[PDB]
Amino acid sequence: HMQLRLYNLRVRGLPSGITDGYVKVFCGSANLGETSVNHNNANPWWTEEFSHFKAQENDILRLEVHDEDTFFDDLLGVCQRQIKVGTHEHDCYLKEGGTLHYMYTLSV
Repeated sequence: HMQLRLYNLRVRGLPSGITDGYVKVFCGSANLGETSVNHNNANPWWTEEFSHFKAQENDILRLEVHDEDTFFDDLLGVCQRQIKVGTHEHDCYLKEGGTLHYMYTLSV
């Protein structure tokens, strides 16, 4: 078992009333959680970090960026990546436009 730390989530260029963004985080089949909604912000960053203490190399880190609304949330983009030991900076392109940038560390 290893520790995954997902952190430094930020997006630039979210749809624009203006996007109410949040991020969903999965590690393999574990739903690690979601950020809070960063309201009325095309370029949010989140303070949230996510850790999973049962991670293993090659697990699939999946990030979804959503736009929150009253009845239905809108999926803005999905990224999938096999996690590798060490610290990594990555970009995730959102189909609907915009880029989610994030870092992760897989350790132990």
